[PDB]
Amino acid sequence: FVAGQAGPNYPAPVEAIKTIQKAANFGRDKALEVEAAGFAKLAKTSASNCLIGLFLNDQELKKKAKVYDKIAKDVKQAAVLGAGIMGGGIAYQSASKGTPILMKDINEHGIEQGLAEAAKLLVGRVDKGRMTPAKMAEVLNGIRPTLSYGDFGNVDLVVEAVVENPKVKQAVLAEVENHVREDAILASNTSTISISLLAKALKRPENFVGMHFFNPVHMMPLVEVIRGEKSSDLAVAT
Amino acid sequence: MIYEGKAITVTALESGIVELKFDLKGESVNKFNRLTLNELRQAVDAIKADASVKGVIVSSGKDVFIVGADITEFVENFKLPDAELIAGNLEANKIFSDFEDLNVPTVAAINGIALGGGLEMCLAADFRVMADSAKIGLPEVKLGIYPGFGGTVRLPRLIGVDNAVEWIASGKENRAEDALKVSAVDAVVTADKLGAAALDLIKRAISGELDYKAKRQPKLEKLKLNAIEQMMAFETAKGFVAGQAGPNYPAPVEAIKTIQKAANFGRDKALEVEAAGFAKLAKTSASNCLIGLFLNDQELKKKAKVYDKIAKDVKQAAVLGAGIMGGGIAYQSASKGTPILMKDINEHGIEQGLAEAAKLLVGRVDKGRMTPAKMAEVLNGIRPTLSYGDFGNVDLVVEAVVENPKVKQAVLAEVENHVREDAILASNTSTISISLLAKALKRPENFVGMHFFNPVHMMPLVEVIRGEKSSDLAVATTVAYAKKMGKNPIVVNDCPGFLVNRVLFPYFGGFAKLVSAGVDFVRIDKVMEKFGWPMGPAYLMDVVGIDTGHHGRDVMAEGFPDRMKDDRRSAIDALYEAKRLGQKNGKGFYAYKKLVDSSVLEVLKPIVYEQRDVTDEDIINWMMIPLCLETVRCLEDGIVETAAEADMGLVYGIGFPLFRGGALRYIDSIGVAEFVALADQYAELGALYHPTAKLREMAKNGQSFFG
Ligand SMILES: CC(=O)SCCNC(=O)CCNC(=O)[C@H](O)C(C)(C)COP(=O)(O)OP(=O)(O)OC[C@H]1O[C@@H](n2cnc3c(N)ncnc32)[C@H](O)[C@@H]1OP(=O)(O)O
Ligand SMILES: NC(=O)c1ccc[n+]([C@@H]2O[C@H](COP(=O)([O-])OP(=O)(O)OC[C@H]3O[C@@H](n4cnc5c(N)ncnc54)[C@H](O)[C@@H]3O)[C@@H](O)[C@H]2O)c1
Ligand SMILES: NC(=O)c1ccc[n+]([C@@H]2O[C@H](COP(=O)([O-])OP(=O)(O)OC[C@H]3O[C@@H](n4cnc5c(N)ncnc54)[C@H](O)[C@@H]3O)[C@@H](O)[C@H]2O)c1
Ligand SMILES: [Zn+2]
Repeated sequence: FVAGQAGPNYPAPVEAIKTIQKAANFGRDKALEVEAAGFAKLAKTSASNCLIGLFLNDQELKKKAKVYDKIAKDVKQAAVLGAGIMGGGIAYQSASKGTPILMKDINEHGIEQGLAEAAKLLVGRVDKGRMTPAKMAEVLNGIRPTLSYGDFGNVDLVVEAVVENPKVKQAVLAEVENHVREDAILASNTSTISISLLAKALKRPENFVGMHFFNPVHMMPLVEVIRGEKSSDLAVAT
Repeated sequence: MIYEGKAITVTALESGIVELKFDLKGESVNKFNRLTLNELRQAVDAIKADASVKGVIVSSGKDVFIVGADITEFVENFKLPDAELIAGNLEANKIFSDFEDLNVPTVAAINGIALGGGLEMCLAADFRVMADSAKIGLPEVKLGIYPGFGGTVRLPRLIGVDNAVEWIASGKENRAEDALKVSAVDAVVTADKLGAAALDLIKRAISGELDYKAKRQPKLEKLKLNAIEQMMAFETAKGFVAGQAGPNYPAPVEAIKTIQKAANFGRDKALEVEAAGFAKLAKTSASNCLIGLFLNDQELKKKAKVYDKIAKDVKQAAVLGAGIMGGGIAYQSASKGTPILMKDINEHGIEQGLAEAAKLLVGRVDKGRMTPAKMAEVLNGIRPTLSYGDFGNVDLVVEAVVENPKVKQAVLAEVENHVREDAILASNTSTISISLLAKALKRPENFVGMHFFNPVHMMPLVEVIRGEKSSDLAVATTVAYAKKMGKNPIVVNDCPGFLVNRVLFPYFGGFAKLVSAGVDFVRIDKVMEKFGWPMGPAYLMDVVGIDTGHHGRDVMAEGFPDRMKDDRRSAIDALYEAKRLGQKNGKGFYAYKKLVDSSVLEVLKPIVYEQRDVTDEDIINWMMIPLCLETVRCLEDGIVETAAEADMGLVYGIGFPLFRGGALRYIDSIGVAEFVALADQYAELGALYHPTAKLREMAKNGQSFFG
């Protein structure tokens, strides 16, 4: 079982079993020997000191994280532009993690797509006992559809997920900037367009940064925070 | 063809099999009227006489199999003398019984709905194949009667005693799935392969494969249950049903006694026990009273189609203010497939709405009654907001702001500048005049009233208050939208208290005078509950909350001084001033969950003027007389168009006892004339008990409301 799921590249799991399989008729002491026997071997393997390397990296990431939170302004009200594929995802994630978010779009059909995926996921969870119907309520209620900018009055950060079009994004971002606080951060989930380029269309580029998510937004652990040429340390920390 | 009627055609098929199809020419359904029966009689005689027939199939050429007969004919039949009615049903049953005795395998091809007689017809045949979408049930008890065409005879011998009682006492429609699980139907198929399944089964029955003679036998002999098991199964059925149906509804229980008696008889004798009670019930005051409710419904639907002619459907609704009423209207709208915006001023408000929306939806799925996915559609339908950016395409806006003339007049006036000029604006107000709030708008033609009752997800009524400037369209759209929210709307011209509330206060006044006359209120409602009301007058005062009843009073006073204004302090003032707000405050007439505490006797002491003794019947009159009279006034003044409307306005909103038909039909029951007289005996109580001039008149011309 283990081997068929862990993979040939990870010895630890399987070796743990062999260690137990071996000292299956021994007392404490003898059993301990079989333990250190393999423990010593593993500690030297290329897999071990490599994974241990991942953790050592994590430590740096968290070390460099505390420095960010020093000036990072927490987000109590987020907003995403454009539902559907990326929209429903960012919206889902945001709400699923206790952060209300507006799902703005142009046509009702768009928002329908977003609200659709939001369901499937939340549904599938509770459908698997992994989630509580009540919790699912908190999530769905967190997501708030819209086609206007009336409620953007107190949005702290806006993640633009419009179509991959320099012309279009430059207009959207420029428009939204006139419906939020002047200290509100604006993000761009763009993947092929230069953030530093999209930032010249705005009036307050200091607050414009890039927030790149990977499809599907609810499966990929990375989120590239693209720091534009004018992106302030705070605009990024947030 | 073997036979060709106007409702039944016996066409011959292969292998000597024959198909008897119900296709009533000219109508849209199938029902057992005089013709239908008389023809089936002939149809059978044709088959029975045709020595070539080897198999019979019973089909339907309509969307439904066979539904119930026109409620009209019912009224007629139950008017006939007992000996005639029974003699009429005996002949009708023989038609079926004969078809049941055919020396040929018979199969009922249930394609669609089969209610009452429609189902009773199938129960006659040997086997039965039903479509997966079809439904079958015995909705007799809803008319104050029970299966009359051998229903209470065959069903118990087919699906079992416990199930037969569970099916009849409830009159619920049963789906295909559960229909086969209890063996009411032998096989289930799809609409397209139904005809095939039937034809196939028959052949097997004819071939001797299936012992059709042995399958029929069961419903020709006594029940299978033991002697102990009968008593066990029956005495419990009686105890259960009665403990839930109530003493006022005989049908349910009588259905059981009918089965309990013919528990050792064959078909014929069992049929007798059936008609025996059926004849009695048809004559009870409950029957022709419930049947009256249905007759009223018919009018409501006839006046409904006229509304839909010009009513603009609502694809995008909007409610102002979340919380209690907000979360409800929002819940309902979305729960019935109609998106709605939940606008408010502060995030906390919307937090309230979204909260209740959960509890409900949650509780539903939490008991398998709802699908998590379904709950998703609902929640996503509700869309919170604090601005008017998305109101650009809202068709109807229901304002549920605070009960404040000043406030509503500002809100409504504001919203009107954020919606289409052909968008209807409603007001869930309860104490403020719609015609008054309409003067604040710029397009009052589109402003109407849409009154919901708390809780918005439990009350079936929705008063559509037509302001003085409300256009027929502005109203038609409202009604349609109310009907689509699974509610039963009733148009009521603007007036203090509208219909329901306006009629409920006099009822409360009669309650005030009783208590102020040294009458134990605990004894009062214990009588009104015995009468038919869900909750007694006292207990109700707690439910609504004295704090509310006090306000509601002052409003009606200014509305109708000539009779709704009292100079003495009622038991209300006592409880109100004593700060006993009711069930919501834990203390009111009762203590809260429903308990009696002597600490109240003291508070009401100052109100008890005379220690006037009174009988149980008088009590009922001190209450019902005012209510009925006021119900009439609302009709006379034109507050409500028809009698059926003003009567249903209670059955739905006030919870008027069903077996009594309604406030108005209660008069027609006692006697318009005898009512006036009875009302005069209490004339000394107040202008509230003074019959109207128009009443005394029709009371003399032998006229009657529904008569
Ligand atoms: C004072 C103020 O300011 S106002 C505050 C108002 N609050 C209140 O009045 C208190 C709340 N009241 C209640 O909760 C009451 O119990 C109410 C309102 C729910 C009572 O309503 P009901 O009488 O249940 O309405 P109901 O659904 O029975 O209507 C009759 C329907 O039931 C059907 N029916 C009758 N008997 C049966 C039966 N045995 N089985 C199934 N259906 C039946 C009828 O055929 C009819 O259907 P139809 O209209 O299609 O023909
Ligand atoms: N290939 C992928 O799936 C993928 C992977 C990574 C990143 N991305 C990024 O996702 C973004 C594209 O998102 P998508 O997958 O939903 O594209 P899409 O074409 O599937 O959907 C576009 C959505 O944006 C809405 N929209 C368009 N113009 C708008 C406007 N002015 N205001 C508001 N809403 C508007 C549309 O109505 C629609 O709902 C791009 O930035 C792209 O780089 C996509
Ligand atoms: N007693 C009852 O429970 C009852 C019974 C029947 C009908 N009603 C009717 O219901 C209405 C009252 O509703 P309620 O019970 O929710 O009152 P409530 O006091 O419980 O709640 C008021 C809600 O309205 C919101 N609100 C206030 N001003 C607003 C504005 N300008 N715009 C948007 N939202 C605003 C508040 O934020 C809050 O969410 C009245 O018209 C009343 O006649 C009440
Ligand atoms: Zn007072």
